Amino acid sequence: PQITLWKRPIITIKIGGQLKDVLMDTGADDTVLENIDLPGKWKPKLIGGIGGFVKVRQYDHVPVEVAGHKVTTTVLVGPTPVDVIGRNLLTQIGATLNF
Amino acid sequence: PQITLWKRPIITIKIGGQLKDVLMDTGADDTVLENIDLPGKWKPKLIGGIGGFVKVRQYDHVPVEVAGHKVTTTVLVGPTPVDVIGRNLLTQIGATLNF
Ligand SMILES: CC(C)CN(C[C@@H](O)[C@H](Cc1ccccc1)NC(=O)O[C@H]1CCOC1)S(=O)(=O)c1ccc(N)cc1
Repeated sequence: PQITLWKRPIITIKIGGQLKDVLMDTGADDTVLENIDLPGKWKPKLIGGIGGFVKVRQYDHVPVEVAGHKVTTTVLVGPTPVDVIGRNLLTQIGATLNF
Repeated sequence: PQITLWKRPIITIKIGGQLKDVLMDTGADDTVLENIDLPGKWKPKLIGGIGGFVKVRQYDHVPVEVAGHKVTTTVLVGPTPVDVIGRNLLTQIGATLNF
């Protein structure tokens, strides 16, 4: 699809078997959600946001389905006001910003 | 133009007689810039992100030029570590996401 930006660009994806509404965020290097149930171990990651740097959990090789594509990707879990999918995943689905 | 997202989409904008490099950010509701002195009255606003709330000044009808288009736009000014243009300005220049 070609999405205009008058509204927030929210899509529904599947992650670790659960449907989650996520904001498509070109200004985010990474994909981060608050308090989703993902199995297995993780490693600490420090990410920078507008308010400073925040520690999150990093989960690798997570199966996700986005706009019809089934991929595995890195997913961060931590105290974000918005669940976002960032360029790491947007690149996996071939997304572009056009103007 | 069509921009893939493997790189951060950084464009220059002219504003307040200066040239600034800004991230084209579909995740930001509104443009926010750190180091800039804009003239006239403004209203205080809080914006929410990773790392909590950030206090900004909202300036309205600011002349800017971006991607070759001159418009007036809302600009938030406050201590972001990364300057971004948000959906308010991306819509003024007809930017879309495509996947
Ligand atoms: C939905 C969110 C997170 C909104 N922000 C936009 C995001 O694009 C934000 C842009 C940014 C990049 C680098 C450092 C600082 C900020 N990236 C971000 O946090 O990336 C993290 C999360 C995962 O990857 C890394 S915002 O900056 O809080 C914001 C909020 C309101 C306005 N009007 C403008 C900006």
